[PDB]
Amino acid sequence: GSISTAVIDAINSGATLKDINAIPDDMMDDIYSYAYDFYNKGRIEEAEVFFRFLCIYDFYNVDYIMGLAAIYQIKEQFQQAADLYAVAFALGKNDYTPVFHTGQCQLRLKAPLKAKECFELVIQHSNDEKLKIKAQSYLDAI
Amino acid sequence: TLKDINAIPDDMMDDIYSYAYDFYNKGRIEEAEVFFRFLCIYDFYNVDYIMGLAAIYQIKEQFQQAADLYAVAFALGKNDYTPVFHTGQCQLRLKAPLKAKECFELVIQHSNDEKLKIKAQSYLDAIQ
Ligand SMILES: Fc1ccc(C2=NNC3=NCCN3C2)cc1F
Ligand SMILES: [Cl-]
Ligand SMILES: [Cl-]
Ligand SMILES: [Mg+2]
Repeated sequence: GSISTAVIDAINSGATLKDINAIPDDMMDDIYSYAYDFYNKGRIEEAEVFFRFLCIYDFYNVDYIMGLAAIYQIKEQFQQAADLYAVAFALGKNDYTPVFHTGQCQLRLKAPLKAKECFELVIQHSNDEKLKIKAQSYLDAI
Repeated sequence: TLKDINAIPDDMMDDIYSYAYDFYNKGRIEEAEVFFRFLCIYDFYNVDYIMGLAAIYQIKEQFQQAADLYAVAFALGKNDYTPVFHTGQCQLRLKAPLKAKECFELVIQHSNDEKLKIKAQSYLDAIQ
């Protein structure tokens, strides 16, 4: 998957496609928009390929990671989704949306203590009042 | 992964990790790097294996490579902010002090590791 690719790239430490500027920003932006065209039409399998392609080129991009994580959550691949949401959070320190979704995934993974920690982080640190209500509704049910 | 098919026994993998750390502690960086690369090929999803290779890259002043691995290590472990602390150090070396500040702030806001937070605060205090 995307994470294994990132680690292999790191182990081998060779020239990556991004390191050589193999695809310009404008083209990457276009491909990202195409990925969501597929996604928005329910063509989740094509969208997944396009987001995997984006994540091979530039894994450390919050927008690419969040798109792929969303697909895995929809497909009920909850551990892969949680792992990617956690990457997205590390890259995007100030957005607690990936932490909220990690909590949802942890609940489906039968890990309520991890989920509780996620939802509590949202309540204590997010400035998104609507996200906080949603996190509290999950907390109330745990 | 090779771990998924149990290609090497568990006890032998523990030995190899301990040998990797022995090389690391003795300053035998080239050998530790081989051993941590071996471990990460065997199980890319082992946070401690990733952290070891990331540490080697940081010592070698390959700061971006280290930060990239620390991001994966953080994600897999979810609740351990040690990789975030080391990323902050890497960002300082990469002349990205605002990114470093965000890393150290994240450690202090989320971590339950008091000794780690003391270290993070000492870096924050020094950031201009
Ligand atoms: F906690 C972390 C926060 C950011 C990063 C990062 N690593 N690598 C990286 N490449 C482009 C942006 N970016 C941030 C790693 C962490 F471990
Ligand atoms: Cl937020
Ligand atoms: Cl900066
Ligand atoms: Mg608040």
